[PDB]
Amino acid sequence: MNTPEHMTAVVQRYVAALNAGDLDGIVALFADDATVYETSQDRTYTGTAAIREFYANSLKLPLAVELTQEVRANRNEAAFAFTVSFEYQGRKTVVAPIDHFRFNGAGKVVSMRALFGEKNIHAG
Ligand SMILES: C[C@H](CCC(=O)O)[C@H]1CC[C@H]2[C@@H]3CC[C@@H]4C[C@H](O)CC[C@]4(C)[C@H]3C[C@H](O)[C@]12C
Repeated sequence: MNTPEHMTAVVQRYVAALNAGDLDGIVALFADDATVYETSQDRTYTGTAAIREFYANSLKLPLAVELTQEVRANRNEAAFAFTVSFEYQGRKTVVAPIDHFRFNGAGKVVSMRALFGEKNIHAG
């Protein structure tokens, strides 16, 4: 089962888990054979182990994450605008991505795509 209210809740849980460095909580949102794609290095992580390794690397620094607009959710997809704030290269940094989730019929994320460019990196 997969509704727009459920997909919105999942986006909220994802943001909350990033904020809490809750690695198990992040990975639990994904299907066993899900893909995560990140535009920065143009890499695709397929399946639980690769996804967990990606988020473990991504949590090495404490993250402050928040939605900056309403989630867009319909049928089997959700997209959202947000910020990730952290200390990097000795300065506070804010990255403003848009992510897209596709869900399977069971309400698990089967595909994730994260998109941000150089112009979406901001000093603190
Ligand atoms: C985890 C978020 C967002 C994940 C998502 O898009 O949903 C992303 C957004 C910005 C990303 C960081 C930007 C700077 C760094 C780039 C490195 O080469 C890998 C580690 C760092 C520290 C990255 C870690 C991680 O990948 C972040 C914090």
